[PDB]
Amino acid sequence: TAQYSIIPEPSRTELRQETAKTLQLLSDQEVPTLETDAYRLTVTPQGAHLASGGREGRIYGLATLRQLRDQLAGQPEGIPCGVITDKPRYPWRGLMVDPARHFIPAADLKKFVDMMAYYKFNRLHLHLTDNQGWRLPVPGYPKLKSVASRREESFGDGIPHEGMYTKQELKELVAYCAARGIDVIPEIDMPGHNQALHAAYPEFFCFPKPDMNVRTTAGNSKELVCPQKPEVWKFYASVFNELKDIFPSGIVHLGGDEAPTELWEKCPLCREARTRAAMKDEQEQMKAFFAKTAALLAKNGQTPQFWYEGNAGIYHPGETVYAWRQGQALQSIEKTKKAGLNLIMASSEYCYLDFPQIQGQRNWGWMKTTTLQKCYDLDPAFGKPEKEAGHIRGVHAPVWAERLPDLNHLLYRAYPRACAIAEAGWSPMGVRSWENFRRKLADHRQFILKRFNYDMERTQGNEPAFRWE
Ligand SMILES: CC(=O)N[C@@H]1[C@@H](O)[C@H](O)[C@@H](CO)O[C@H]1O
Ligand SMILES: [Zn+2]
Repeated sequence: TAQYSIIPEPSRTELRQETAKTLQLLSDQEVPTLETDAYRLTVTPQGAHLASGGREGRIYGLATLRQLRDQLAGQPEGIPCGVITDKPRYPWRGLMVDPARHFIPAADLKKFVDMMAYYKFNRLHLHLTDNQGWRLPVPGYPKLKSVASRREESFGDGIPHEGMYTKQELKELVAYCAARGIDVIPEIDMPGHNQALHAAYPEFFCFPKPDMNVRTTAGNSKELVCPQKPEVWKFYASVFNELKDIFPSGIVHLGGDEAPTELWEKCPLCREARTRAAMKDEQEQMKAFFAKTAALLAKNGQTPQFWYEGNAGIYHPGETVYAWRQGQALQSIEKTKKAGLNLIMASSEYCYLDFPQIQGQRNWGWMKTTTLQKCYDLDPAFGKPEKEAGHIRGVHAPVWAERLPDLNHLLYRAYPRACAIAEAGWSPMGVRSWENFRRKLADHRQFILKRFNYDMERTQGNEPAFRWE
C-alpha cells in the first residue's frame, strides 16, 4: 500500500491515513529535544514541518525532504501524511574515491558529492597518492606536479593520463562537502605505494633510481622511502602541514597495509640504523617509522587512520583502522575490541565497489562479483549488538579506480550499491529488508533520473565501454 521510498530507511516512520499533495516547508525549528544528528519531519495536507536537533540533523532532514519531493513529483495523487523520526545507526558513513589511479576533475567531484549526500553519506575519503599517481600539491616540491602527477599510459593503452588538484580546488571541495554535511579525509600512503614519488624524488629512497617512471599497471612496488634520510621527514612535515591547512577534519589516512621490506633490509643506512637501535628485523623498523609519523601528526593536532593489519603492532589505543580483507570482518571486530581500537567496516566482500555488480561484467582477470543483494546483506556489526560492538564507527565503501577512467564508469560501478551501503550505515536492522529496499530502489531510478539526470539502470550489457583488453 501507500508508503515512502526513502533511502536510507528512517529509524521510525508513522504513516497517517490521508494524502498530501504539497510539501511546502511550513516550519523549520531547531529543538533541544532531538539529538544534533536527528530530525523529525511531519507531512500534513498543508505541507511539511521540520524539526532538528542541530545543523547535521537539519541537513539530513532536508535530504529526506528532497527524496519526498522527488516521490511527490511522480505521484500526482499525492504521498501519505505522517511523522518521520530519524537518526543514524552509525556516525561514520563514507565513500572513498581514488584520484591517484584516475584523476577526477573538480566538477565531477561535485556531482559525486551531491549524489552521496542525497543518501546521507557524511564521509568522503580521497585516495590521493599511489604508484600510478600523486594528486596532492605540496609547496617546495614541484616535481610532484611535473613528474609524479603524469604517467605515460594505463595498461598499455598508449594514452597519457595526468592531473593534480590545486590547493584552491581542495579548499573549495572541503567547503562544498561541509555545506553538504560531509567531512573530507585525505590518504597519503607511506612508506610504500610510492612509485610516483620515486619517479619524482628518487633521493627519498634507499636505492635511488633516476630512470624510475610513474607506474602504468597494477601490482605492488618494493620502493619504500628511507626513514634515515632527513629530507624524507622534512617532506612529510610539509605534506602534513598542507593537510592541516586544507582539511579541517584533522584525520590523515596513512594506508598502512603490509609493505615489502626487502629494500629496507638491503639498505646500508637502514641496516646500521637497525643495528644502532637494536632492531631485530624490518617489522620493528616499520613500527618505529609509524611511531615517528604518529608523533608528527599529533604535534600537528592530527590523527592517523590505517588499513587494518592484524599482526602489525603499529597501533595505539583509540586509533582507527579499517576492516578490508575478505572474510576477516568478525575477526577484526573482536581483535580491535581487545586492542582498544576503533573500527570502520570496509570489508571487500561487501564494500569494494570496483568489483563488477553483475556476473559477466569486466572483472579484469581477478575481480569477484558483488551484486546489489550481496551488498545489502551487510550488517556492519555482523550480528553483534551496539552494547557489544560499540567501537564500530560505521561503514566505508571504496571505489578503487584502476579500471574507472572517468565519472561515467565511476558512477556506474558505485551505484546503486552505494545506496545499500548508505542504508547499512544509517538504518537500524529492525527497519531493513531486501524487499523494501528493492522496491525503494526501483522508485529511486526515477528519483535520480529527475534530480541528477543520471541513469541508475543496471543490466549485464549496459556498462559503458572500456578501451582495454
Ligand atoms: C590497502 C590495499 O591493499 N588496497 C588495495 C588497493 O590498492 C587496490 O586498488 C584494490 C583493488 O580492488 O584492492 C585493495 O585491497
Ligand atoms: Zn633506507
